[PDB]
Amino acid sequence: LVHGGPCDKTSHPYQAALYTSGHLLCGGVLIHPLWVLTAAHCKKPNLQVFLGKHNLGQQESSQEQSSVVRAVIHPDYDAASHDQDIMLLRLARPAKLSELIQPLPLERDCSAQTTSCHILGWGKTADGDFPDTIQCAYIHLVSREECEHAYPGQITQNMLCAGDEKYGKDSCQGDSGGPLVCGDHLRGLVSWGNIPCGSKEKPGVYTNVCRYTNWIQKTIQA
Repeated sequence: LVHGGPCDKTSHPYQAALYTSGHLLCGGVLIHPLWVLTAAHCKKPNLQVFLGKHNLGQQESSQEQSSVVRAVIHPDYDAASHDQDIMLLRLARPAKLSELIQPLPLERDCSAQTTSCHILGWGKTADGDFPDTIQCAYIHLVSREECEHAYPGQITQNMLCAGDEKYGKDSCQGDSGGPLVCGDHLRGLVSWGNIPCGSKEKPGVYTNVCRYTNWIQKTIQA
């Protein structure tokens, strides 16, 4: 993510790192000891999940690694439009919760009043490189009508937009599937956005997690 800075060590216990072939692919969000939520476009064979991470290159006492035994892509995911960009990853064993590994509760209210949010991830930073330390930035939700104005014909009710008019703080490549946290609830998942990354003019676009309460509950409880 661009124009942010390193997160506080204790402030992101729900952040997941998704790896393939030993390298970062995407972010994700622990929402249940057995399940990580992420973007459908992060689907690849052989996903590996790391919980409790802060610095990717360090072997950290708090980290847990888990293979993914099932990846449930939303049935209505449309890769071409990025609509319904959400997927559930079943962990091979329940995460062992701690101060540094905790689920994040979902925002169930699509009309929730908190409009200032945090985004987090190990995606590309403003220098064009990938960071070792997880990055954080504070941004603000943008109305449907304003975001539709930025991306005509491309925004659905399953998307939520957020950005920063002053510095352009924004998610970027490698942040997909990571969390947009508003009022200490999961409000969105990093999905897509402008090229170059940077939200001064066009906001970042996030999967609208409040729309997926029923499917998530059904999938976890099966």
